[PDB]
Order: sequence, then C-alpha cells, then structure tokens
Amino acid sequence: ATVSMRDMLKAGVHFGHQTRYWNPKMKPFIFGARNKVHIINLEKTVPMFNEALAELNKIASRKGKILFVGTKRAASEAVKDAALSCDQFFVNHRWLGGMLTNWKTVRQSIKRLKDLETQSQDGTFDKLTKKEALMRTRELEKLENSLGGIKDMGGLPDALFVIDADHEHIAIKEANNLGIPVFAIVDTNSDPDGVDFVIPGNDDAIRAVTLYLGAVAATVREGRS
RNA sequence: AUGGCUGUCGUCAGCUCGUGUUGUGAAAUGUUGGGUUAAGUCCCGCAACGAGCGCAACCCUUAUCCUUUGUUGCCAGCGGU
Repeated sequence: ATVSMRDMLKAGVHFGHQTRYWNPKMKPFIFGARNKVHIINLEKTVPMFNEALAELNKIASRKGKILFVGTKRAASEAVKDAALSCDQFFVNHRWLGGMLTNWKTVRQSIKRLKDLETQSQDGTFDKLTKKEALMRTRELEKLENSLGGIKDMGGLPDALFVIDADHEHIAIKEANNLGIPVFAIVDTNSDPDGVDFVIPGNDDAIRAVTLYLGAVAATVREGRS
C-alpha cells in the first residue's frame, strides 16, 4: 500500500524548481542545490507519504468521497485516469472559484447539466432547429469541461487531494474555509502552510504524478474493501 | 404635499441583484482583459459562479412566389360591338 525510495527516483520527484522560485517555508525539505535547482529530500517524503495515505485510507473506509484536483497540462488526463477507476470524483480543466464555498449556487449548474444529457438521449435536439441545438450542445461541452467530473457526486466531498498548491491556492483555501482535510503534492514553489498533509515532490512530470495518484488509487480501494 | 400621465439624457447600451470571495471599512470582484459586434452581442481566459431589467427575437407593414375565394373587382383565351 506504500511506495519505495528508488522508484520515486525513477519518476524524478527530486527534480524541484530553481532557486529563483523556491518558497523559504520548505527549507526543512530541501537536501541541497544541485545544478542550481533545489533537490527534495526523499527520506522525509516516504514517511509523510504514509502519513497521508494512512489518513486517507480511514476516510475511504467510512464510505467517504474524496476530490482529485489537478489543472496543469501534465495531469489534465492523469487525474481522470484515476478518478473513474478508483470510483471517485474530480476536476481537471477549470476550478471554478467558489466550487465548495459557493456550492449552493453551483449546484444549480449541475442540475442544469443533467437536463442536457437527458435531452441529448431521448431526442429533444432533433426536433428543434440547429440554431437552438448546436449552441445547446456547445453549452453541454462547456458544462462538462468543469462540472463533468462532479456531476454525479452530490454535496461537498469529505477529503481533497490536490496537485501543485501554488497553482491551486484558490482550491485549497476553499477547503480551509470549510475544514475539509487537504492532501497536497506540494512542490518547492508552493506553500505548505495551508495544507493539512504536505507531500514534498515534483509535479511537472507525467510519470511522477501517476506514481502519486496511482498509489492513492490503491489505498482508496483498500478503504472500499 | 401627491396619483396618473408626459418630455428629456437616449433607442445611448448600459443598470443591478443572490451566493461566494477580498478588504477593519466605505466598497470591490462579477460588469476587468484579448478579439468581435449596431449592442456587458458572442467566444476564450479569469475568484468568480449564476439570475433578472435591458439588446436581440417574438408584433405590424413593405419587397418574391404558392395554396384558397372571385362581388360592386379584373380582361388574357373566344363571340356581339
């Protein structure tokens, strides 16, 4: 249910950012400065990695629903790969400011969406003009581009897994105003002071991210057993 | 002192709200930006997400044809003038 040290070195989780982009609040996680870029100390990661998955395993044991939030080009598809396979929810393209804190109004949008899939199956678009049809279908891809992963959820999730905390300060802050636990893959540029459970590591690699959420897909299945 | 009604800015494209969020606060954000349009018209991006009054459309008339009717309307195809 855990990962080893050498395979993490294979995915390049030690390759952080330059010294021109590091957040001074992560000095306890910096080994040294090789080639002018900070290198993450791996032996500090694995225990904190297990502190995260063990905590996430109990949340998954009580029939809990977690959220996978990754917006960058690396996890634009990787997040979805884990989601439906691990029976969870997600967002991968656009995080609407006020997705959880303003859940009362965004819930209006998901019912607005579920009407579109229903009208697309029975044959409601093939009785009216293309003027009203094609723009309504373009409204359907617009709504599934963001709400397509949390349409079949209902209510705000129990926990939350986020990638690149710097790029998702609007996401983790919404969980802080609710008290929802945060499991972040914090990088050298991000801030660790807003996360409940930090995991120092690189996120700018498709093989690195799949090593992360691919592993948490196993622990969530351990909770669903 | 007012209702009703009316002009005007101006048929100019703007004016706001709910919720969330930022700020001690007045307020801001949304409604900013890149293009576009007659138009916060539309698209993308975005701590914004949506909704309403507007704009547009639905109304009337005019320009084309078809179906239906032919009086007191009209005169091609045929007779008497």
